[PDB]
Amino acid sequence: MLCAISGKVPRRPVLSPKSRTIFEKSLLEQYVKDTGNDPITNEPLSIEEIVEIVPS
Amino acid sequence: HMLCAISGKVPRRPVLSPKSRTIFEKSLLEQYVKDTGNDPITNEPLSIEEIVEIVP
Repeated sequence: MLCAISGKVPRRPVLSPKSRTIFEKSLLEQYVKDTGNDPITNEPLSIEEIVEIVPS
Repeated sequence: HMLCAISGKVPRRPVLSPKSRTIFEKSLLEQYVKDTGNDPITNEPLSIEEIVEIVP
C-alpha cells in the first residue's frame, strides 16, 4: 500500500483502475494531466477514472 | 495506516470496493459480499468480480 512512484504511504491515496496500483493523488494526476496515460501500463487514463480512497 | 474498514488492521491482501472507495481485507469483503450481495458501507449491490484486487 505504498505509492508506486514515491514509495511512501500516501497523504492522499488513490488507485488507478488500469494498473490496480496505489499512488499519491497529486503524483498520479501529474502524469495523467501531462500524458493522459497510466504511468505503469501506458494505458489511457482520465482524471475522472482515478478512484480516490476514503481514509481510515 | 490504510486499515481494513472491517478489521481495523493492515490487510495482508488489500482490496478496494468501487462503491465505498474503501480498503478491506480481501477475505472479509468477499465474505460480506457472499452473504449480503452488498457493499458494507453504502449497502449498494456489489459483485465479487467488481472488487479491485490491489497489486502489491
